[PDB]
Amino acid sequence: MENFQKVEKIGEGTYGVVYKARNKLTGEVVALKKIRTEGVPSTAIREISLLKELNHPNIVKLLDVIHTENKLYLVFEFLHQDLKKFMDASALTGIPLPLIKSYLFQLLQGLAFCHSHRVLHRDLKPQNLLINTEGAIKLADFGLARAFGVPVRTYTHEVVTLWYRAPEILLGCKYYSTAVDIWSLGCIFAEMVTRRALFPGDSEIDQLFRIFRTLGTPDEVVWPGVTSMPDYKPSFPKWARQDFSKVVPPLDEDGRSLLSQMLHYDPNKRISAKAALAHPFFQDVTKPVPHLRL
Ligand SMILES: NC(=O)c1cc([N+](=O)[O-])ccc1NCc1ccc(S(N)(=O)=O)cc1
Repeated sequence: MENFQKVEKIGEGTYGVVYKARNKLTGEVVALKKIRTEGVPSTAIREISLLKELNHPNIVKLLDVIHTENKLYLVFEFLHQDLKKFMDASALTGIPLPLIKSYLFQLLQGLAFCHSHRVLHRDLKPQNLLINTEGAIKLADFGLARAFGVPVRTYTHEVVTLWYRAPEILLGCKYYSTAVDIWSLGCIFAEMVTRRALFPGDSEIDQLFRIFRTLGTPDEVVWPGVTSMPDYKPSFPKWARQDFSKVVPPLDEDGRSLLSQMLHYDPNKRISAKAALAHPFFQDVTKPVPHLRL
């Protein structure tokens, strides 16, 4: 629209295409997301509108929600790179542990803030974690999932990544809790450390079984209530749990301890963002400057 100036097509997300754009009057450079199909549910507009007040240094700011011409555009603060691209760029050498720790700590502060305001992300992945030259990392798209359900293909035939999905979602639990975000962040923490996705499933059952093959097939002992979950099948193969020392080497025991608490099967036992911030792993946390080529 005439209020902007499409610089580039940042890409295509699970909701629609995103453009980098400049406000013609303010000169502000922003990310503009064109949301995907009828008359835009009023329920969704109120929900989304509430997110304009969810402001925190580690949350990508939602600047405006435009519902005009019966269309919905979300205007977000712009950051130049995402964690998926940074991890790929850092693949040869790996992201230094101090920076992995800083990013994890900042992401947990972001989740702690959102969760205390009863807002869930539900679809965290490296691509929606944005970084800047100052060493900051921010969570993008918080709250969009609620009042927008779970999609299999973005807006036009594009495979939804299941790699970071918590087991309770995969087993059909309808009532997601803040624990799903801690699970996703744990998967991302492991990926930053090993430089390979932890559970790269290519189907819902492949995702579940990859989790079971690593963490053991869950049972009533470790996860009370699991055998009564909607999609649980007594026929699931029974795999033994592997040791974390083989899962994310050469991460130290502080890191393995924290990761193990972020990947507990029982969402009720899984560590909260607030409690994770107090974990000994963060005793020596700092805020390094990443090497960014833009
Ligand atoms: N708020 C955002 O800034 C931003 C928003 C979305 N989004 O809504 O889907 C995606 C990436 C973003 N930044 C990271 C980003 C920006 C530009 C490139 S590009 N076009 O130079 O490759 C890549 C990644």
